[PDB]
Amino acid sequence: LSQDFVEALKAVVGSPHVSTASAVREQHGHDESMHRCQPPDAVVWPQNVDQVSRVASLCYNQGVPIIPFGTGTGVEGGVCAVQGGVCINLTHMDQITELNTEDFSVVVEPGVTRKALNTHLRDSGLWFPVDPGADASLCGMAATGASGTNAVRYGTMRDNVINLEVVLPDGRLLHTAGRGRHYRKSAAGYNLTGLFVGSEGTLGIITSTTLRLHPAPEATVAATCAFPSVQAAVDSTVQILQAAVPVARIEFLDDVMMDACNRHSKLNCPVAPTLFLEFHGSQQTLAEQLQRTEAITQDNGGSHFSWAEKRNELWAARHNAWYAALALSPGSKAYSTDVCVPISRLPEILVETKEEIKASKLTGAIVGHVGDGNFHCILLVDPDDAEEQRRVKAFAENLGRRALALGGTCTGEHGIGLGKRQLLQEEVGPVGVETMRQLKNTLDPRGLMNPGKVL
Ligand SMILES: Cc1cc2nc3c(=O)[nH]c(=O)nc-3n(C[C@H](O)[C@H](O)[C@H](O)COP(=O)(O)OP(=O)(O)OC[C@H]3O[C@@H](n4cnc5c(N)ncnc54)[C@H](O)[C@@H]3O)c2cc1C
Ligand SMILES: [Mn+2]
Repeated sequence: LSQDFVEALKAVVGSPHVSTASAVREQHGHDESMHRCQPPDAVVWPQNVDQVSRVASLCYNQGVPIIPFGTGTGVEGGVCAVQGGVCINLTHMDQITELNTEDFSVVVEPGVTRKALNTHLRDSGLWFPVDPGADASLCGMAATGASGTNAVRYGTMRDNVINLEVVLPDGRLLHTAGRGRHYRKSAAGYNLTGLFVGSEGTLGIITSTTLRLHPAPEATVAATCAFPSVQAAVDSTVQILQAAVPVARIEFLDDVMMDACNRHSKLNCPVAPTLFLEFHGSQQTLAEQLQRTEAITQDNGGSHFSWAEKRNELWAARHNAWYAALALSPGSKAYSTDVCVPISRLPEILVETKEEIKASKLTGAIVGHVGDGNFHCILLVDPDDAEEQRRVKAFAENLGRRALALGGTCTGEHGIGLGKRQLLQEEVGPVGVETMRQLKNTLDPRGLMNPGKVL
């Protein structure tokens, strides 16, 4: 990366906001995944959208790759600079604007995390529900198409993103649904917002997201329920969904995951396949939901439900399951699967995944959003054991292909990044791949928008 180019970057954002130091680049060369990569050639912190546009235009016209960087909590290598280039850390743009409580909407810049937003919203009676376990950038969550434990009731990022401000690869500024617009539905033209949700930084740089807010629940009840088997817990889940109980959260942990969370969070749940449950409503609706849900879990051998402060500990332990799993083997890294299947096929593939983890030498914990037909196998890898990393990636791809055989998808929320590009080709086929690539090419003709990811 030439000195003239670095000085041009500094002329846009200011000398303090450009770094070519090795340690700073290495800190921005990875996410929470096991993926490695060479670091970016520079890290740049634009201070406003005009600067984002000018940095993008400078890189694009000079043939320098651009890697958008939020909070670096992704798990598929999205920020790994496989082709070098400029890592654009967007988190100094950290303002909440256009809070429209009467319309249930708000606009956030990339430095705003969900934590920050919901702190800003207490006493409003509103909240933002999509809850990845990590303290992630909300714009990064829009970029990855994130979901979380609340999605079964309150939707994913795709359901809750109403508008996006995007700096396109050559610097142009796009408001996907129109500048300042927010509304419940539209048929006006082609929906551009949905194209950029889940684009992972390969189609442009999200510099603000317009989010749907939700009313806080009247009352909340959380519980855990222990089961004799994985089959029993997942059958209960499928039957709760088929009975149309509007559960707020329904999270599965196998016995391995439960034990790991116990050890990492000082929970003391019985070590067993377990559902973490949460219910929202009035006292009347809560009592109705509880007895219909307890009736189903009892059918499948579930324990009597183990009912402010304790639920916060419950869901904090769940949100930290990724780290609880890593703590089972200190020094290891992790790779998560993320298949999502038609719900009636979820018992088969979870039970099969449990059996396959047992029959293998790998350490795996099972957790996730089974209300969506989605789950994670968190597989531990020794960073220096090349045999084990080979066997983990083979395990992940076999699981992904089993989900595709069942009519499902290889990723419910994490994205493709570096890890699932072959699975994506199988999932959507040659015409799906070419169509996605044609969309990538019209927005990023020179292929400099986070190269090597997704496609
Ligand atoms: C403990 C833990 C729990 C997690 N739980 C969940 C979960 O329940 N659900 C879930 O969906 N994910 C989960 N994640 C994954 C991760 O938090 C999400 O994928 C999150 O959306 C990533 O946001 P980020 O800003 O940290 O991403 P980064 O790692 O910074 O970037 C991710 C990708 O998006 C791109 N990108 C980032 N910001 C922008 C932007 N502003 N514009 C354009 N492209 C951008 C990057 O180029 C990259 O390709 C978890 C991660 C951890 C560590
Ligand atoms: Mn998840």
